Amino acid sequence: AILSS
Repeated sequence: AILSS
């Protein structure tokens, strides 16, 4: 998965 603010 990928998460970015």
